[PDB]
Amino acid sequence: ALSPKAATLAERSAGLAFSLYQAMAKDQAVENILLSPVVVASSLGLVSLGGKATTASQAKAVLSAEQLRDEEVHAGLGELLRSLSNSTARNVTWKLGSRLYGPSSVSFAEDFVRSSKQHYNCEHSKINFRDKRSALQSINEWAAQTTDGKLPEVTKDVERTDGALLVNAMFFKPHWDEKFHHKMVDNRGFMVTRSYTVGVTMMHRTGLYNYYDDEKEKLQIVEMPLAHKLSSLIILMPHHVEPLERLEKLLTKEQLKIWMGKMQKKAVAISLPKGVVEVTHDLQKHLAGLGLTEAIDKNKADLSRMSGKKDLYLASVFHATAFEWDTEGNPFDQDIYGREELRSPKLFYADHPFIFLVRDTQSGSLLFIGRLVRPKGDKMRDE
Repeated sequence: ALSPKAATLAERSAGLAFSLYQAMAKDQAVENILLSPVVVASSLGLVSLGGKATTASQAKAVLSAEQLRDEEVHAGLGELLRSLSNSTARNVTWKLGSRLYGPSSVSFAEDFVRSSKQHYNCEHSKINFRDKRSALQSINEWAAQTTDGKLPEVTKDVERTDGALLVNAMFFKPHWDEKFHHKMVDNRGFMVTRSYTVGVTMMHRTGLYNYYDDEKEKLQIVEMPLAHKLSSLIILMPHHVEPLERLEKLLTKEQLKIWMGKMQKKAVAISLPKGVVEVTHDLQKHLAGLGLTEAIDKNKADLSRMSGKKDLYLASVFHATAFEWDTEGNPFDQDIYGREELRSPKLFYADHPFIFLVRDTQSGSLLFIGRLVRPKGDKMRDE
């Protein structure tokens, strides 16, 4: 179990992940979204640790932790990061690395290196943004080794080359509490829009799942428990093939609690696209929108506890994830559910954009929030 300081921080991390998700969903250029609330919260904790004056105090205000001591924030977020390598198969289904890249003309303070490694497992590296090809190669190779090739590239270009670059590289593969059969896969079309379909591999299974069909708001919700029921993946998909904007307006902490209170364990035939979804977000521009305004500006940032370099600021916060949808999970007794209990199931066919969350069962805290709009696959056109 988590301490009361970790529990209060976990609650704010979820509210923070909803705000970032909403801010990113408004951006027309954004297709898939993958955010890990606790990794986002740890990025703010690193700004608090390396900052001073309103630069550090704004980071604590975004985490609603102004009434907590600095040591309570760093130990509380550190506890939540280590509790993630416990609910999942640590270093098999969940890999995380955090690295701060400063220019070659910058030396990180020993005190900051010590404490950022202690609380956030943060790594530090000097980078030369002059040779742009070798700077991108260093970031990408570090992310590729962190995820063992699952995320081979974080970014193709670094826009702001005069500040600190925080990079978070992740690989997450939900391990189902009841596995899909490895041969229960086939080729299907996924409708990105009503006029654009891509070819995907879909995986299929029937089982007893918590489910709700909202006839008023026109969507289905299903809860898929992960290994040992320590967490679960919730999918919210509209009835029609449509942009997720309408359903994203309903996506609040209050409405999610109402929807989850209406879910009943029913027989459901679930079909999901199978594959790795690779998403990179530069969160720097959306962090200013939430209250972290000083850290992200060259002429306002005070990251002097991080380094004494003139005008050092947070240039980028890369949040890069390889999320793998696969059949693997725990085995189960087929004789227990058997016949009658599964003959006429509800059909949850994820062939069009949907929103998803990974929620800790014991604490109710969010591990992940995102949406699948464009799977990795072939655009269908007449030959």
